[PDB]
Amino acid sequence: PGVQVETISPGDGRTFPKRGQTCVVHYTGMLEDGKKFDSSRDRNKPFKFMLGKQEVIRGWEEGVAQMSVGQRAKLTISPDYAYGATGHPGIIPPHATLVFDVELLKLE
Ligand SMILES: CO[C@H]1C[C@@H](C)C/C(C)=C/[C@@H](CC(C)=O)C(=O)C[C@H](O)[C@@H](C)[C@@H](/C(C)=C/[C@@H]2CC[C@@H](O)[C@H](OC)C2)OC(=O)[C@@H]2CCCCN2C(=O)C(=O)[C@]2(O)O[C@H]1[C@@H](OC)C[C@H]2C
Ligand SMILES: [Cl-]
Ligand SMILES: [Cl-]
Ligand code: NA
Repeated sequence: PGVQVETISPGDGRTFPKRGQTCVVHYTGMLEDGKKFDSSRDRNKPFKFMLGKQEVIRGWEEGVAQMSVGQRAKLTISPDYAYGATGHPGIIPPHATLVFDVELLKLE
């Protein structure tokens, strides 16, 4: 599948992201073996995005939509729902499944 969502700690079970809302998160991005390539946590600054604008990889678009506010989850994202056969220069190899540890902090 494009994304698999595995819950680390539950959310509110009620408030799920909608178009027009700003999702505020912390994340750590890694390969399937846990090797870290990026983290907002390390910058002590949350990351913000919105649905429906093609501004995040599709695995986030579909994974975070399945999370409720407060939830922490592991999103395992297939290459086609991330950087595909190309990868990301300097950061992620070709054909890489990505794992993001994401905390959905709030909707604004
Ligand atoms: C430290 O910078 C990070 C981005 C951010 C914090 C800084 C901004 C606002 C940069 C601007 C620079 C700019 C010129 O606008 C930017 O790139 C914004 C953009 O929306 C990103 C937020 C988005 C992304 C790269 C979308 C692509 C847009 C093009 C489409 O074709 C692509 O489809 C395949 C998808 O990121 C994502 O979807 C995913 C999921 C959310 C968390 C980040 N993501 C990751 O994969 C990471 O962990 C990664 O390390 O995060 C860093 C990132 O640098 C560029 C490389 C990637 C590997
Ligand atoms: Cl935003
Ligand atoms: Cl925006
Ligand atoms: Na943008």
